[PDB]
Amino acid sequence: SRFKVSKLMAYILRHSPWEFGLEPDEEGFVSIEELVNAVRKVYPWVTEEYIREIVERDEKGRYEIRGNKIRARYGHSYPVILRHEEDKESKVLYHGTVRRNLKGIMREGIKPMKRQYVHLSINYEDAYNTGMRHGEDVVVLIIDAECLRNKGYKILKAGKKVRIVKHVPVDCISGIL
Ligand SMILES: Nc1ncnc2c1ncn2[C@@H]1O[C@H](COP(=O)(O)O)[C@@H](O)[C@H]1OP(=O)(O)O
Ligand SMILES: [Cl-]
Ligand SMILES: [Cl-]
Ligand SMILES: [K+]
Ligand SMILES: [K+]
Ligand SMILES: [K+]
Ligand SMILES: [K+]
Ligand SMILES: [K+]
Ligand SMILES: [K+]
Repeated sequence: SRFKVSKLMAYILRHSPWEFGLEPDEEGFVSIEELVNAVRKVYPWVTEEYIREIVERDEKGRYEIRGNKIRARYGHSYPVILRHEEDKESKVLYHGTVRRNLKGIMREGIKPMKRQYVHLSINYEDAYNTGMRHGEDVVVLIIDAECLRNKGYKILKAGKKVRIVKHVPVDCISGIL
């Protein structure tokens, strides 16, 4: 199914490409032809046309293809430089987290998990669902994106709803939901 093959694609492209004999470049891209060969180790019926279709139909914009290169647009656990197009229009973004993190966030802002980027969403519901990954007692921070930009932080369009930024200072957090 597209779900099973996309879940593997995301694991290879975000977390363990070397296990599959792939070497990402500095921007996270691998050969899409080599990716097909890697995925066929698990799902031998997959084709390049199928992987391209998964990319086109993905509801979050998880993937990006340029020529023969494919990458995950976000969520890597290894170093990548992601020169995505800047989100210049959003005025408010959201960050889902768990209540036990409020004390540190209100002291030093939102920090990336050594991940280079903090993840935000244009939608409250998506941020809530992301926060659920770290526990049950989820809260959603309202982020003043214009304030963020004014401080010099570039906010990048990483997915259809996901936005990435280096750091969110405390004074850019306008509310808790
Ligand atoms: N259809 C999918 N294709 C690729 N990755 C997926 C898919 N659904 C969930 N994932 C990923 O599995 C992890 C667990 O997700 P969840 O908590 O929603 O179950 C997330 O990294 C999530 O990435 P993503 O944030 O892009 O959905
Ligand atoms: Cl909590
Ligand atoms: Cl999110
Ligand atoms: K490659
Ligand atoms: K094909
Ligand atoms: K998908
Ligand atoms: K990648
Ligand atoms: K979030
Ligand atoms: K920006």
